[PDB]
Amino acid sequence: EVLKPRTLADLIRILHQLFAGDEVNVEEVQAIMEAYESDPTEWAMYAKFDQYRYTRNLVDQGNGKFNLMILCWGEGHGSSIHDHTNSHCFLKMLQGNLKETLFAWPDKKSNEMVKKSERVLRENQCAYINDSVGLHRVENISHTEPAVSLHLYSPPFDTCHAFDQRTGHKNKVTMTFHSKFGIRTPN
Ligand SMILES: [Fe+2]
Repeated sequence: EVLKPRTLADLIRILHQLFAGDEVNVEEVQAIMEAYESDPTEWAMYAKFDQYRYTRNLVDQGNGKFNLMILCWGEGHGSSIHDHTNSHCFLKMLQGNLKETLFAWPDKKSNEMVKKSERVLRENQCAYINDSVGLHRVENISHTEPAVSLHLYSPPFDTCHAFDQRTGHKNKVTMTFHSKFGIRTPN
């Protein structure tokens, strides 16, 4: 009985409704994002890759309630271990596959970080994370094919922390957009 968006535009319209209010039903959003069948014809205009690192490509600003963006992972590209700055964070596969590794939070002592979970996200699957769930690292499983994912963050945020797996020490990172609405940013 999940409402099924027929197009990426349908999905955006539904998301505007689900985030209009004060309450957000996480499992409802997750099921609707998963029900959208990834269609490259609809999102190729956002799929702008870089040789060396993954790119973040803004799709929609959600009337200030959320940011919807597409992340393009080249061959072998991966993220650092990071948090999500107290926001809801949804990630849905559009092409290829990402491995998500969940980590525990470090405390004050210096120590190797501890893995809590490890999985590969399947075709069209939508995962969810927030800071109470843990930290995570995401990476393209493939060294021969790209991965593309659709990310929804609410509230939007443009800073996070990256964590050193060897010690748990963290550094603030400013996140930037490679493109917005299909247009390359100055960089
Ligand atoms: Fe993340």
